Amino acid sequence: DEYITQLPAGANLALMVQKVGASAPAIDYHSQQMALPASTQKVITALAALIQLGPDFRFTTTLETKGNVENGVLKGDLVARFGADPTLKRQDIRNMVATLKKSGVNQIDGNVLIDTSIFASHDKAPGWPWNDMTQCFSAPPAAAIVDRNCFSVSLYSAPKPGDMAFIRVASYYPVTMFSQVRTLPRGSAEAQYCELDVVPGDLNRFTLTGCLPQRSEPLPLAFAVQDGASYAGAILKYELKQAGITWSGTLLRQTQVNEPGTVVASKQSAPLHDLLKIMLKKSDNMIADTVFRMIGHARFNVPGTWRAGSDAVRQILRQQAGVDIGNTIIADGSGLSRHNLIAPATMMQVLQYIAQHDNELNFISMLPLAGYDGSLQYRAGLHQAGVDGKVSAKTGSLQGVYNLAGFITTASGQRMAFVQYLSGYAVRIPLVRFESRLYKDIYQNN
Ligand SMILES: *C(=O)[C@@H](NC(=O)/C(=C\CC)c1csc(N)n1)[C@@H]1NC(C(=O)OCOC(=O)C(C)(C)C)=C(COC(N)=O)CS1
Repeated sequence: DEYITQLPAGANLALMVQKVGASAPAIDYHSQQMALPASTQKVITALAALIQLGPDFRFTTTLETKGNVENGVLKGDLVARFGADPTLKRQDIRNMVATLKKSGVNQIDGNVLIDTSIFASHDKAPGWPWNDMTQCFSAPPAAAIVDRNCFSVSLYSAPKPGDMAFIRVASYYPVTMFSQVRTLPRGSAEAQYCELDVVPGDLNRFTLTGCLPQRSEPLPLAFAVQDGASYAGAILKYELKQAGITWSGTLLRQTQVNEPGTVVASKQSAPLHDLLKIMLKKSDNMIADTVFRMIGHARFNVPGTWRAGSDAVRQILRQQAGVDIGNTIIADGSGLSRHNLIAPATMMQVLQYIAQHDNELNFISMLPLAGYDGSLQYRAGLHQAGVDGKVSAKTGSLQGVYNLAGFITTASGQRMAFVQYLSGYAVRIPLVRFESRLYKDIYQNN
């Protein structure tokens, strides 16, 4: 009430603070008003994941044979069955292929199948901004992921202005780069409104367009792979050839559910509890979103889709956590989607459940701890409020958005849950002053 005055009038605050297990809140300010959660969405994802999949779930990738092996020759298909493992690396594919060879397969009399049947429909959630789709933080969290589905490129201006700027990319990235970038003389009138753009095409083609001012060093750029299956296929095909394995057929995608072949090689991710800790400490969208469609797959035994994920999380929260989210909209796991819409009061029910079951979930220890390595290592409001070491909370940050959801231990040692949904802060002083006062008050007055 007094605090709100610290913020620009352009800003929208919805805030709830409640003692763990209490029937009534200590602070309740527009707590039923629905807001964009951004990355605080990951709290709900983590909880739904632990309940549905459990802390010991591991993502799985396999090479399977369908057919008889005669004289080093597979009579049939090689199936590379991807499982949305966010942490799969090129070297892992190389290792599985080394294992395939070692098992006695030198030749495939058949097709190489890139099986993505674990998932179906689009690899991008509803409500994701189109313009972010080429950025690594928003890379499609496909069934087929290798080195996070992100690659990097160097863009060099041409020595003579008007000449085409040129692109260097490492041999080990199966992408196709084209440049239509005009190098501008220093001081060109064109430089103010001529954009430098990336335009993705089919089969992991990328075209760079527009203008680049003459510059002395290359411009480093990182892009998201748009077609994870094709990318993973191309890497597998490279690794097969290097290991001297030949095949007569072609690389085909397999999207339809099917019975597994004989598993000849496999890679499993770290256990889910480990991945959810990375996810919560780093706000890792890819772990959040692979987990999210995995939940739907697991709950309903269908290829995982965004809709299946949303229905499953809603159900898990209602039936296992006794939280009816009502009119909340859950669109993804990471909070990237602009369709995600939730009130502090609803997220409070989620936090209350977590605090009440924390000896079981080992959840709170996974959230960023204020003043320690993580997203809250130094958040000036919290530091100045004197609450380093006292707040465990998930951030949700965007231009003009400063969300915080989690727990604080007060001066008297009571634990309080809080949801701070604060947006349109297009107007780092008013925010600091608000949070310094607010968290200082909660800590010392409870
Ligand atoms: C959580 O909010 C995540 N990002 C988003 O949700 C975004 C939009 C959702 C509506 C978003 C749009 S554009 C963009 N880059 N993200 C993840 N959160 C963060 C992060 O912590 O926020 C950045 O600000 C901070 O670093 C502090 C919170 C001040 C510490 C991640 C870091 O950003 C990356 N790209 O450097 C991962 S994305």
